[PDB]
Amino acid sequence: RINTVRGPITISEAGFTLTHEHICGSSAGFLRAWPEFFGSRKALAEKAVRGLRRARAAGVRTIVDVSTFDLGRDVSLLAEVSRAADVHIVAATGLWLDPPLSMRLRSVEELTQFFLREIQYGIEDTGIRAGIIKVATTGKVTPFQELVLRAAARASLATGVPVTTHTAASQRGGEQQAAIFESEGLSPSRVCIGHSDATDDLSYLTALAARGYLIGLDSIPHSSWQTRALLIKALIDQGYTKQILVSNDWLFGISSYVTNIMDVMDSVNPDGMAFIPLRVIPFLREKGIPQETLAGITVTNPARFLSPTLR
Amino acid sequence: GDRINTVRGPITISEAGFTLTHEHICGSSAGFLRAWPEFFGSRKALAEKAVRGLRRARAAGVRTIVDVSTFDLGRDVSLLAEVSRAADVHIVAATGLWLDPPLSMRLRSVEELTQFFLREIQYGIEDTGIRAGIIKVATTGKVTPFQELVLRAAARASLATGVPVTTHTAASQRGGEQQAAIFESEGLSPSRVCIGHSDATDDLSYLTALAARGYLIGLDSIPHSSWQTRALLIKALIDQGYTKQILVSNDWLFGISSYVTNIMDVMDSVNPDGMAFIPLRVIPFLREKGIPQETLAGITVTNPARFLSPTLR
Ligand SMILES: C[As](C)(=O)[O-]
Ligand SMILES: C[As](C)(=O)[O-]
Ligand SMILES: [Zn+2]
Ligand SMILES: [Zn+2]
Ligand SMILES: [Zn+2]
Ligand SMILES: [Zn+2]
Repeated sequence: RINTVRGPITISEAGFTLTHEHICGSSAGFLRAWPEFFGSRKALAEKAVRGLRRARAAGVRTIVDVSTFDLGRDVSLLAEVSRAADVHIVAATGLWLDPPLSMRLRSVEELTQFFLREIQYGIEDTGIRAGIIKVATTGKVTPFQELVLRAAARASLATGVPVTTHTAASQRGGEQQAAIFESEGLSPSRVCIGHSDATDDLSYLTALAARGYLIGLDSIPHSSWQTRALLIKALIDQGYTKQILVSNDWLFGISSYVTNIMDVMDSVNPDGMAFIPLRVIPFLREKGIPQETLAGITVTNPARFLSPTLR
Repeated sequence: GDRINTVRGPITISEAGFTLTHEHICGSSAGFLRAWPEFFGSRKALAEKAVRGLRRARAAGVRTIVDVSTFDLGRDVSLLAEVSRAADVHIVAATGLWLDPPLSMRLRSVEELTQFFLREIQYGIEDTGIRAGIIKVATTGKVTPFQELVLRAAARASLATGVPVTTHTAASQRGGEQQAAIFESEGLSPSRVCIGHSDATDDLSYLTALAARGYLIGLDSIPHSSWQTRALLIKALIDQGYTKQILVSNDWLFGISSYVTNIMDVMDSVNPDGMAFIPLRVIPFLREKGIPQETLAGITVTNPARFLSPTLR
């Protein structure tokens, strides 16, 4: 079973799953302290419901919201929009790139307890449990980020829940993440190295895939997008279809960036979270990729990844 | 004009009584108490500790505390309301920003920040209806560009609503002089501003010069030191004729996550009196050095009341 914001589901219920998405990119406490920044909480929720309904009509059945504490995750909002759009949402623990002081000063042992409580007990007082652990690094990995990665590995080893990462692919950041995870005894099959579509260095991706890591080609419309999409085909052609995860990395509201960035983004990708099913899938089909392989990438791979496993 | 917002609603300035103008229920980070209450043992344990502590402060004469925890210090106004009601002590809540703004704050303009502070003063904090009665700002050494936006936004909010501004400084950096310059460039009256953490210095020339301009001087961290040296600064400002410019506090807290683990237990074994330190240890010390009872009531009652009353607009 996979934990979602509406409770547990069987792996067969997950269906076509976008593995790296956000309802809202924000900061801890921000949505509740200043909802007017998004027009209103209601306006944000309604936009997300329409957006999720549009993705559902394009075949999407589940999204993984990889918003951590410090991205302002509001699981109550996730549960509301999930119920109204009839789209499953898996919530995340972990930490991204904006930890406040109360996180930054914690030891690896303390961070492990925090990630564990969000997986095993629930997020805040909601009873909603995280189904994935999201971490992020820059450069060669800062000392704090190393603590985060180790705590994520320890939480994953105790629960079977997978780890997914933010990298700078241009700096081949997955290599240092992989080294830390393997030092902790974490199986690569529990790890998605994310934002991997932001490089043209195929040798970097193939080597990670050959070690058993999942490759998150998760930011396709942030681009040319066809060039990014072709990395999918390249990994298929090398026989690493089982290692591929695809997503949009879209959002319905953003406060952790310049004002009005959401409008720019929406104008550049009007499909929003429907961009993968509406544009990328047809493109890959037009390039000769068969249905069975596209369904394995978008249904089978996410199911294997999210299903809690210690084998 | 004569009413101030507290976490239990509007009150008249007569009810504030003995007021500690820089305190905290909990020193934390946005969202942190709600996401990780076990860090404090539990939310209930933290509330109970605050209630026990505030009740000793009430016994010793405290009627009002100003919790200057901002959004980014993890202010939880619902917690403040719960402990204020159970301890039966007035708590004034703060808006503003301290030293740990998240990206969603750090990327905002002065106009946006002004709107945020105005929302917390004029409409309420989150969905609680509880309005802030003071604006808390913080700078480090030289004001950074973002801190200057925060100070201007604070000045603009203060001028639109009349609520005062209270600052965090490094007094060993004379931080108040650069904060004052910004505030005055915005047309903000020094009588609306408390330059806080001013007891951490020995530079009486710095303190007296700010007082002479009409600023409130926040001698707000007495028990953090010897404390006697810090307390004697109150007397020094009295002796120079600036009784009406002094504000005294403990800058205490009942839980702390914005520091290394176990700092709370060390602070508590150092100052067992908590927020009762001012009324219990410092007030008799000053009277012992010969300061009239009436001067001390002016400092602990009249000075905060004039400070907190929304003034001008
Ligand atoms: C741009 As992101 C790290 O919020 O997916
Ligand atoms: C508790 As503080 C560091 O604003 O004095
Ligand atoms: Zn990312
Ligand atoms: Zn993302
Ligand atoms: Zn301070
Ligand atoms: Zn303080």
